[PDB]
Amino acid sequence: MIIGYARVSSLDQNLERQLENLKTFGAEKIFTEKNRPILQKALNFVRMGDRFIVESIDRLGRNYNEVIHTVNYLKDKEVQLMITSLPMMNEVIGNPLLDKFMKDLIIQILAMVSEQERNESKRRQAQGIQVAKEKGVYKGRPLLYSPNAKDPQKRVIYHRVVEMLEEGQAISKIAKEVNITRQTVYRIKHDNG
Amino acid sequence: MIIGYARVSSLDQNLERQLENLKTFGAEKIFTEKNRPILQKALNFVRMGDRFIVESIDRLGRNYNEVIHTVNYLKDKEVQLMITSLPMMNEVIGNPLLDKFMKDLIIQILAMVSEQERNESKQAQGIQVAKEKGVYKGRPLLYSPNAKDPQKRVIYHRVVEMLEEGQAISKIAKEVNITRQTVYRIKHDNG
Amino acid sequence: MIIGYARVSSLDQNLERQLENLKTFGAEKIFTEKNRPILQKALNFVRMGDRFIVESIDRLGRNYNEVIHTVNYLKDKEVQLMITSLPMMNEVIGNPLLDKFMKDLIIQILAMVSEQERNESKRRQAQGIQVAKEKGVYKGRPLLYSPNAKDPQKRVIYHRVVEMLEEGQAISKIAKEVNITRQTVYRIKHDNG
Amino acid sequence: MIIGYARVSSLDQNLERQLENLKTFGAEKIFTEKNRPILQKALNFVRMGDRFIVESIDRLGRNYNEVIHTVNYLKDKEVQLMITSLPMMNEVIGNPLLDKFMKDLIIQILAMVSEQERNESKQAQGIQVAKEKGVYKGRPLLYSPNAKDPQKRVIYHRVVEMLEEGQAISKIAKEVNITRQTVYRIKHDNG
DNA sequence: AACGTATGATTAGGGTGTATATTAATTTATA
DNA sequence: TAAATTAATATACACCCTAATCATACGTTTA
DNA sequence: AACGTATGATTAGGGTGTATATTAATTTATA
DNA sequence: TAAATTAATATACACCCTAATCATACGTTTA
Repeated sequence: MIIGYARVSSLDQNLERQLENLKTFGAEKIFTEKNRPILQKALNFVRMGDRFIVESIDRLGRNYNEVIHTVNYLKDKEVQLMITSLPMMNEVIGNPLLDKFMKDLIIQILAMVSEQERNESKRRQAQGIQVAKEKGVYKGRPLLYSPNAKDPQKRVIYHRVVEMLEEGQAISKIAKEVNITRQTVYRIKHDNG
Repeated sequence: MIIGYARVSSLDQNLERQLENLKTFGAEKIFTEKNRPILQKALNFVRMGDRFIVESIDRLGRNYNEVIHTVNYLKDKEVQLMITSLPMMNEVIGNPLLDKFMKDLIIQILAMVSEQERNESKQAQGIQVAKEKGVYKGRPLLYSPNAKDPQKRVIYHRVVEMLEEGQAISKIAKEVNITRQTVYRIKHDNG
Repeated sequence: MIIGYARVSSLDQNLERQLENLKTFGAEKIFTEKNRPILQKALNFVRMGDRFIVESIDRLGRNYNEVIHTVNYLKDKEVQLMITSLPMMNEVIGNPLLDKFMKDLIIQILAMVSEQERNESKRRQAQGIQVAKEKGVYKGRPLLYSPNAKDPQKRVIYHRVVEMLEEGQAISKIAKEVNITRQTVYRIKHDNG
Repeated sequence: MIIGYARVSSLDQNLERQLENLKTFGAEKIFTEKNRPILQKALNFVRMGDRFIVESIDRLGRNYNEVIHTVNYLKDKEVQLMITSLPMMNEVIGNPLLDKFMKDLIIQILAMVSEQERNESKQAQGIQVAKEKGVYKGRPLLYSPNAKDPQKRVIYHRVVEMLEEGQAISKIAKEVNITRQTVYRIKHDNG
């Protein structure tokens, strides 16, 4: 049993035409939406063997995700899905594959879209990083002990290290006195000049 | 003639694999994107009878509306479109009648999604017919040439200069005591 | 009528002795504190002509400020105040004029004390400033436009001024362009080197 | 012999006025404080029979207990004490019986006030018989020699050094990323 | 018009104290 | 553990110092 | 013992995006 | 005034980059 479903788009307020359209494709019974509850009602009405007709994909849901649900539904209840606006929906519909086909493809595409958004986050991040990484921004860790250094205290330490170098102290002593690695002290040394 | 087209996603930098996968589907000749000009080149290369292969919808355009253009292009030049991840496309392929259909469908689905994502984040284009055709509403730019306080003006410029100089956002912000979000704003706006 | 008032100090818990002591000076009726409400009671009891006896100043209040109140009270109701611990206290109040006296002096002193704490604030402050002012710390206003300068933006401005100087632009133009005084620009000039 | 003693209060820097104000009461010889050593000097100068003049109680000591000492001293050496802002004292100094009395009284009043102000703010002296005669309670000094983290030790010292060098508190704080109160703590503790 | 140079006011960057509610680190009582 | 106890920190309130700047003005020299 | 010099791990100072509740500044509707 | 509307700011959440440092070890040279 052929079933239609219409719902006036706020940009396309005409109804009647839409209706006629539907019948023009066989719509025997037609639900009309005044949350879209009617829709659900219609979907519950149809069953294996019937054909559900609508003018355009978007009439199957307020957002893509929902469309998926809708289509899925029909797919399981094994109801033919027919969409008016599609050129040649007519000659093709008679193809043994087209149904299963159209249904799946729609789902796919759509899903391939959601998991594009669920990553819009990182994507733009990774996108930005890369751009930067190209500009030569990421430069590892900056000196932890040296003037300018973030933490003012380390600045103090840095200086004392130096002072202790001019004072001619011994590396080992410097290290222990400032709780630093020898290597590090050396770095401060061959760095000072 | 089977033709592939690859372009490394910033999140998926591997290339080689992508390549092989293309060949795995028949790609004889393969164009690689290093604006996406290569793409346009590949599209011009193909012609009635060939098959254009790609890994995923998005490789056909930076934004959906471009994809539409792409797909539409192929549809008219009558080139088979094949997407590595919507494998079933394989079937219908080879029956000139159904091929159109797919494209046609692919289009509608996308064209639709182009709203559900376009009617959500509403806009630096309304500042060319409201501020360039009258007087703009809301607070005025604090940092930009013209700006009331001359010093801000100076700052604005330095921000820019530092952008061309390719400096990092964070550094700019701190150097000018501004928010990143603001520097951003100065960025998008410059153009 | 001679009236005494006792209240055991937590450091001096003996009572009885204190009592005797009071009587030893004439206490006919004696109030004993077990907020110090009894005290207020006793104070209300006395009247012009009576003598209020206590062992020590502090028995007149929980803090100096209160003692003042107490004493002031007695002074107005014209009640003789006597304090035991004072050497020659009798020899003293055996004169009628040494009453007015003691009362006033106490008040004075005490007041001259509160008005010492009332300023303990500014005192230590002014005290500290001075020390510093001596150490040569206070150094006026530091440069507003120059590298290092507090506000990063002005730092930016400073530089641009310079740049515009090397670029050989004119003072006046610099000034207007950076919303600064000529004098100031000159300062930046006659400074750079 | 009438003797005065002046010392400019940091809140009342005028000197000269204070001086005359002393002479206005008879001050023949006047000692001026530039620890208060002059004061002690003046006190040693006076002899039974003389009168010691000062503007206000507080000029007799840095803290109350010292005043007591001062007053007591004068009381024994039998020197008249006369305080400028408690003018009514003049009415009586003549007679030595009322003189003692006043002092005696002045003492009690003060001795008293010495509690109402001593039993309120409850101490860097209990760290010489608890931490220098056992083990100290509470958190350990974070900045001080001995301190666990060696770097902290280094900082501590620099704070000190900067104190002797006579630097300003605020600067010290910022330079060592410490709180002012903390720097204070290091100050009072040093000695 | 810019430049060069003054002069009295206002000022922003720096200072001096004090005090309280929190969050550390330790030793020392319970349960 | 759960106290008890003392160090730091984070914040506020209150108000002090003083050379840079600002606002101004006024001859003189460059455009 | 220090010095001189390596080598693999961990890391702290720097980065990249995004998003929300507030507090600015303006123009533009009311009442 | 009271909206309405757009700029900045102040903060958080999420997670990426990478040369200094740390921890280590191991011959060699100074005390």
